[PDB]
Amino acid sequence: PVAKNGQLSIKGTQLVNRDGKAVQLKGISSHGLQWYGEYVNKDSLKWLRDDWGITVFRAAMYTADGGYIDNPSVKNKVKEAVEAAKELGIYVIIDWHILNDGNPNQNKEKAKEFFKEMSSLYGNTPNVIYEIANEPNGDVNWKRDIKPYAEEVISVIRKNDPDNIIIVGTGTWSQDVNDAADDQLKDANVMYALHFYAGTHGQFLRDKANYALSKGAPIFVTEWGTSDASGNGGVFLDQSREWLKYLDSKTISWVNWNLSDKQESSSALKPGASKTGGWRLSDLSASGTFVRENILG
Repeated sequence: PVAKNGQLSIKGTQLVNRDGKAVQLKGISSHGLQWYGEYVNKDSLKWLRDDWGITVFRAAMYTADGGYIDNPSVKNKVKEAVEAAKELGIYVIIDWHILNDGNPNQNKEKAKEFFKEMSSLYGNTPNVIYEIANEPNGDVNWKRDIKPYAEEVISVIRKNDPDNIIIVGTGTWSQDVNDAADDQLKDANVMYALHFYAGTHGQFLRDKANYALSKGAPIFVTEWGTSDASGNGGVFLDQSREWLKYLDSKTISWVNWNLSDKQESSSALKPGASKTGGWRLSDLSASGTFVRENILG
């Protein structure tokens, strides 16, 4: 809804629009663009905007696993997704989707080059949200590994884009927002990622988030699923409601994982569902049906 909200900014912990009103963005993430980028096009995004009401779309560009590092032509899919979002007036998250490569320092030079290119192209576009490191994991912690990565990537972005929102992943697959909160970045327009799976993470993770907010650290849910953390194991609707009620209570934006026909509980679509949208309810999974309901409201 950027044609409505325009330039985003941060008031305290609260994401606000260009009028200065609080906004809660809701949407869905691609699966890895090198495998399911076939579902990410102007058509499908327009159908998501119109039929699901998404106000944000996430372009999950894996670095490892046949992603950008081995095949950088996938960056054309991210550009495709950003141009679709500009046409359609929705926010787009450019997600440098580290995972197997758990320390963001591992692909740091390529990250900085990639974000220099994206910020250069899209830096004066209000649609764009940068996610610089999906899920730091392994022996990887905030003060030692992630913050100093973040500073370097943020300096390069800010040369081209002084004001769009940058979201920074946190330790333990973006759970340890408490540690970021203890040693925050100075950037005015920075938020910290939190990720949960309704089948796995309960109150300890909410506690961490409330603690981070209490320190003034903004939180954005760039990825959450209705399944357990493997992305499979069925759909946990009661826990997913509990979690969404918690995010509503703090007005926290969220993006569900994932838009694809991957045969696991967390995929939104059944196999055979159109790459260009127009899905009926009977074309959506249990998870997709629930998610679309909650994006609509």
